[PDB]
Amino acid sequence: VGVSGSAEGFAEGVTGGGDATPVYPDTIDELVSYLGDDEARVIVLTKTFDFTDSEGTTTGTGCAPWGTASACQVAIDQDDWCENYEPDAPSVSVEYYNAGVLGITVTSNKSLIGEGSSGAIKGKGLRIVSGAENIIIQNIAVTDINPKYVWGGDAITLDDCDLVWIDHVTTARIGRQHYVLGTSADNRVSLTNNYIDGVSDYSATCDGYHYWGIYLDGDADLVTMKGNYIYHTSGRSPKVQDNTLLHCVNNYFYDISGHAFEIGEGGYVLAEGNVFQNVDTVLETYEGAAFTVPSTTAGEVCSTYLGRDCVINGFGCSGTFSEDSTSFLSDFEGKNIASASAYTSVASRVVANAGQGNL
Repeated sequence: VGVSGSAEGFAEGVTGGGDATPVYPDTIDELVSYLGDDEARVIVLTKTFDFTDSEGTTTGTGCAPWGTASACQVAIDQDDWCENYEPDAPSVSVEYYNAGVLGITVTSNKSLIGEGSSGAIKGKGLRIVSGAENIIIQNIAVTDINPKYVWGGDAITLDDCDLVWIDHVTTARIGRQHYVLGTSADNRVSLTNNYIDGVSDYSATCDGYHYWGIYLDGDADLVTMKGNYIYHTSGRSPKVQDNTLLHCVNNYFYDISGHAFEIGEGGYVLAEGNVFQNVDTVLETYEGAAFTVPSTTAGEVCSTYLGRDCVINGFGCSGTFSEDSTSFLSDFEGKNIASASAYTSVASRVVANAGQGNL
């Protein structure tokens, strides 16, 4: 048992803990120790490690900027957020678990893989920060992190790192972001075959659709998103900006009541071979640059930089998405480009291979 397959895209070459002898944590204490260790580790999760109440509960005053209905989620007044973002929002009492607020620190040369459909962390997410590099997280589930509270916790956090490969991971019922990319450079990252479950009891849109999906706000990021299953979200799917070059290929965006893409200044996106099914608005904000392969002929321009043609996207009951900025394509020269299949096989392939347990 060990890491199955290999990273495709920008993070091609990750080895994680390498061939170090696998360790099997019995307690949450052991898991935390191994992840923040100094040695190259290959940690195998054979069960659910529940952190929910491991750090107690905090009672305080937050705010409800999205309504006071029970289907809506509220915000913990972190960093005076309510005061300088929603000064008009009604104050509300909040009670949340401390464990979710901050994730488990992951250090360099680590390989965290789950076994079958058993490996899972509940109530606390992961946090790859402080320059950690060469990390592989595969076949695990990170769920239930203060669902009702924005600022109650993020599932996967990458802030100042390099060579990170997250594959076959399932995230669900998270208070805020499922994936947050730094603020500092995260460099080479490959998100593949992940299942983002947006079905939640509390949502910022008060309708059961998770709004805080993926947030790419890295300072110098090269992110590859392939074979991912983005499901039931209402926004930030994904939100790209800062200085991020996103290669969005062969992903399945399904049932998005709201919007998917939010491209800001400094965000560059190459969307090819994706399938958008029941996505009301595919592109909301567009201040950066994107090439969505408007047609097959248009896909031929990729040849010079990617070494091959780009593949068109498929649309079913979805809004349009057609942008053709090619100026940034030169940035792909000398990088590891993930291959692309036709969109006709994406839907079927993703739902069968995306997420934990489908490895």
